[PDB]
Amino acid sequence: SRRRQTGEPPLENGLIPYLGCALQFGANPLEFLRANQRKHGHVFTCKLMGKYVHFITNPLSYHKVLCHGKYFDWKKFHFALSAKAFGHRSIDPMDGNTTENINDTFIKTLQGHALNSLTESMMENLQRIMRPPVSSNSKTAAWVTEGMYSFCYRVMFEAGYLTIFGRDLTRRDTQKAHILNNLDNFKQFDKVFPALVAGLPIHMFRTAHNAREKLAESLRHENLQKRESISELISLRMFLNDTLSTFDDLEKAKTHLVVLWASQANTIPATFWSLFQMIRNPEAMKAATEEVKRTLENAGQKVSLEGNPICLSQAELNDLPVLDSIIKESLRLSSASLNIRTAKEDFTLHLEDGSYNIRKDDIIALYPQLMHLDPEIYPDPLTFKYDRYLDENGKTKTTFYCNGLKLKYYYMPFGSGATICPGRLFAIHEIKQFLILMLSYFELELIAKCPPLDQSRAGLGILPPLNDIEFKYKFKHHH
Amino acid sequence: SRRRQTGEPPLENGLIPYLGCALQFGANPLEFLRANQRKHGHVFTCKLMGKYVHFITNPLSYHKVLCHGKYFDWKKFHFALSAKAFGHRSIDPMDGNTTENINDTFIKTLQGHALNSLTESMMENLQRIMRPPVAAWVTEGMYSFCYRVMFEAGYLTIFGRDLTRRDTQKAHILNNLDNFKQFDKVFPALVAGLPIHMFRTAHNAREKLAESLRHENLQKRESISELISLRMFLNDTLSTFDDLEKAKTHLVVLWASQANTIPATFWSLFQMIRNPEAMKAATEEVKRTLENAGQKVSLPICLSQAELNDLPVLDSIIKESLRLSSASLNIRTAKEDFTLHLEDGSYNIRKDDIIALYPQLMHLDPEIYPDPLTFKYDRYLDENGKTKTTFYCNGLKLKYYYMPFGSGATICPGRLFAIHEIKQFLILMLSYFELELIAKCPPLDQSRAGLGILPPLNDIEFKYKFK
Ligand code: HEM
Ligand code: HEM
Ligand SMILES: CC(C)CCC[C@@H](C)[C@H]1CC[C@H]2[C@@H]3C(=O)C=C4C[C@@H](O)CC[C@]4(C)[C@H]3CC[C@]12C
Ligand SMILES: CC(C)CCC[C@@H](C)[C@H]1CC[C@H]2[C@@H]3C(=O)C=C4C[C@@H](O)CC[C@]4(C)[C@H]3CC[C@]12C
Repeated sequence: SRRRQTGEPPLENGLIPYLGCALQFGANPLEFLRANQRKHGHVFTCKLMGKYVHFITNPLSYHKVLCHGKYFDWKKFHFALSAKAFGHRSIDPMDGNTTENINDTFIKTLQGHALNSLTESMMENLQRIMRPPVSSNSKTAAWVTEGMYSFCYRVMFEAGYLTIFGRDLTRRDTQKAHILNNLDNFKQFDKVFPALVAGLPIHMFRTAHNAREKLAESLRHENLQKRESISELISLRMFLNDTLSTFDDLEKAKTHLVVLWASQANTIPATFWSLFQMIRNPEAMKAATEEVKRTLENAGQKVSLEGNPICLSQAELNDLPVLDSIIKESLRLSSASLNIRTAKEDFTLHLEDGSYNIRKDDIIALYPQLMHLDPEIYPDPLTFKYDRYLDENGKTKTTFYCNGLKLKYYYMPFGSGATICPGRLFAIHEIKQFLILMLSYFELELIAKCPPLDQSRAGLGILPPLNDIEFKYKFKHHH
Repeated sequence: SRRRQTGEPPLENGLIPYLGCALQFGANPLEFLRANQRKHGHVFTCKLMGKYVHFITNPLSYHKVLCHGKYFDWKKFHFALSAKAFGHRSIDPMDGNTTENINDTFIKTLQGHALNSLTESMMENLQRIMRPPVAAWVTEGMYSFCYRVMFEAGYLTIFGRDLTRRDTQKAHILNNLDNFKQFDKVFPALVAGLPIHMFRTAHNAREKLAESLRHENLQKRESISELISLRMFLNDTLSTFDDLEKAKTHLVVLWASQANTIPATFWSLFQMIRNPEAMKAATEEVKRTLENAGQKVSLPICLSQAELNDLPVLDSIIKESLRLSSASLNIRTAKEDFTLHLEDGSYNIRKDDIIALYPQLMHLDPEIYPDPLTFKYDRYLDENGKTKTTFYCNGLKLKYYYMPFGSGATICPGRLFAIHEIKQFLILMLSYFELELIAKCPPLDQSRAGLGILPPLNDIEFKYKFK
């Protein structure tokens, strides 16, 4: 059994399978980490996910781990997690199944030119999905009540699925069927994801296991080749699977399920929280409505449920500081990411207050929700302030302080440094696009107090609400 | 990682913290083990509770692990579990903090003469609690009712009574009860190796319980069980435990005496009232025994040891209740690498591996117990109305067919006392109250899979009125 040696952080006893475990027995991961801070100070070690994880919780020390460092491996743990949760052989190029640099693939196809086409495609897809079936106005005249999470889930999943994996236009009559099946199968697989990253076998979850494998079946190359308007990301990944890997057909299908998960698992809860917080807070709703109305006015874009679609420029979509602030403030409150790297050798990590001996293969982790909810940095941290990331000029605020010192890293739901989401710009675009179309197509009302976060997914990104909340919507801008 | 070697059972990949985990993600421990049985056959290995656990699921092979064997250590895992969950240094005499043989201590003080005085004391304590204060219906949750009655009675029987301040004892009892609920709630997690400081309320509850069981506080009490009196003595003369650790050893015994008894009592009561035929048979049996014993009920019943034991209808109701609700893990640890020879196969076992039975698989086997999910109150009654002991698997008569208390060396030392206390409770319920449900049968809560008698996922309400 492991014993603390001199210079190593305080070592907590106990085995924690995963961060969101045991909520039914009264666990609370945020409060658990905060209790460890009070007990041990800003650095402490836990046995978590079968590793020894050093938590660095001083915001002033984040820069020392988020920089590139000779002793940091920022891919090892993620590679192992993917192989384990999705079921494929090692994608670590050291293990010889592939020579692809996947970071390079993502950056090339989610940023730059590729981001522009993705963004246009998402906007077309969102409009096809959110617009009512071309029929009488009486069909869409009344208020409709639905769970908001459930609504966001189906719109964003379908739009995101078709944007990333293209569309099958050979059989249009059955695509509602296939999408609903894919949607249901993804819900069932993602449900058990916290357990899978803990090392629990997917065999323990029969329906989830079946769902994962049916999803993989739909993403076999033979099936993707039937589709049109496929993202450059998946086109390239198909090509690099074929030319740079020795993966079998199923494993190639699994690599696309990985990307499906990556594109959906955070975006869906992010969209929910942004919509909810916007509707819940009258000032936010008012500010967002005016910003979007003005942008569409200035861009000469008419809103209609049928006919001409909205086409915004890349600058018009990016220069939406009120929507940006609403999204950032929604993620500040809901984000529960683990930012990780693995010690390449024994070394001493030099931080703000102290220096700490780290062993080879130990994990050095940040849990930035601790910073996001820190009242020293964000006064009234549990309050949604739609303008929290707006300065006096109504532009995006970038000045935040801890102990009077200006923070470089103050907002981290996408990570930072090398450990950062390559899809972040596309994510912000798709949420903005969703919000724009919601404000433009619908009148919107709640029926609802703010649900707590579901911490069973602690470490996996944006936390969903513990329970859905009902809202009502009604189409506007009819003929 | 571990690789399955030649001759070893099929090895399931993955890591299972504890058997009742991940229910919120759709896990089902019983169906998981059954699925593995279909997939792999009667023997398979899982990484469970940080060990490599070989499940032996053939009822015809149980006898080969329930015998004393050169390679079976049947104490190591339990010792390690107690230290972890309750917080004390090793009680393994090999580790040098005690020379007590705790198994001997329990047998000496829970069986024989000691059993007779425990049983007499439990009846007095139950009657003290259940009697009317010195004509309305009361509606209550049945589990909640069984909990408070059996906890109080069992606590006072095992740990005695503080008679110096009678005026505050209901307050002290209610605090102990609340604290025990909060501690026991997280028990499944603790046996997985999760730290108790992950559960602030439960941690505080465990230590407040320990505080009340310090020797200084036990010495204030009277009519203490011989079990706790001897345990106190052996703490002092045979161990080098500190005061807190000595208190924790008594908390261990409090848990042992309560955590299975309470759910057992709920199920026996619930199944008896729910099933008219069972209620009629139990009522007639108790009536006849009390009449033949010259015992009249009123606002002290003194049954002989023979009179309490010879209650086959009540015995059958309790057995059939535990057959349905029991989720025990019967465990031993391999002392060395060896080949285990079972009915159909031989399997290589590594030193420090666990060899496990999960008897719920047998209890709910339709080959052994036809219509296994139906409560049949007379399932353990033969044609003569005596306790039935003849059960078959593939036509072969089973030695081990009813295992909620374990079997062999790995058997609950309090089992006889346990059956007495549930019988006494049922006797008093039938004798003192009119009883009505307000209720379809709750499913079992499998979060406690491995820990004994599973409670219902939800309580059910019932009414009771003093006769
Ligand atoms: C609100 C939406 C999203 C949030 C909060 C989010 C958050 C994250 C976080 C925290 C990581 C891990 C960063 C690290 O510590 O290394 C990550 C990785 C990743 N994300 Fe996102 N993400 C979002 C949307 C998307 C979208 C729409 C895509 C579309 C393809 C995407 C693709 C990825 C990929 C491919 C990785 C792994 C990169 C690698 O391992 O090289 N994400 N995301
Ligand atoms: C329905 C009631 C009860 C059930 C179902 C039950 C069940 C069990 C089971 C399955 C074991 C583990 C046996 C093994 O596999 O090694 C056990 C151990 C034990 N039980 Fe019980 N029990 C019950 C009542 C009691 C009561 C009332 C006491 C009172 C003191 C008690 C004291 C113990 C002790 C001390 C051990 C550990 C023995 C040792 O480690 O040497 N039990 N029980
Ligand atoms: C098969 C290959 C072509 C692709 C492999 C890419 C794998 C390694 C990438 C793709 C998406 C990535 C996850 C992600 O999107 C978000 C988070 C949130 C953060 O809090 C914890 C890490 C986590 C779960 C990432 C883990 C690594 C993943 C699975
Ligand atoms: C401190 C010492 C004086 C006493 C130590 C005794 C410890 C080792 C004894 C006392 C009570 C025993 C538990 C028990 O009652 C019932 C079960 C159910 C079974 O399904 C799994 C094992 C389990 C949890 C036993 C584990 C070992 C325990 C804690």
